[PDB]
Amino acid sequence: KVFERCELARTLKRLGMDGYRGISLANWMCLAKWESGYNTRATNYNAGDRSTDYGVFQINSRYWCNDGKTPGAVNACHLSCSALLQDNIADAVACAKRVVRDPQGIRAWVAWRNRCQNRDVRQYVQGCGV
Ligand code: NA
Repeated sequence: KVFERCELARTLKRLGMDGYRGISLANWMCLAKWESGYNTRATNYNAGDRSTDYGVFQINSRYWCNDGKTPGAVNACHLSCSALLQDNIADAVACAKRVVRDPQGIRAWVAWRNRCQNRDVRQYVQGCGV
């Protein structure tokens, strides 16, 4: 499913992402935007290390979900990577919450540093009523 901007914003709020571990909703929106373009079925194979990024937040199979084909991988979210490709983003959110409970927080995603950190991210949630 390709979410509309404000549709996703309101969905994330309902799922308790606003301010989760100090991360504002606009930051999560900035992250989803750059990681997948708000697309839940987005996948990206990293030929360099044999891992794959899954879903709206592009969560990596090496540590977060299990896809069976990633060498020496772990499954911290305790989910099949397929759960991160559903239209219902509940599981992806629960896993994103797990990721940020690690010390790096939102910084775990390199894209967030590149496109969101120290930027005016208000644009991602404006007019959405959140
Ligand atoms: Na994993």
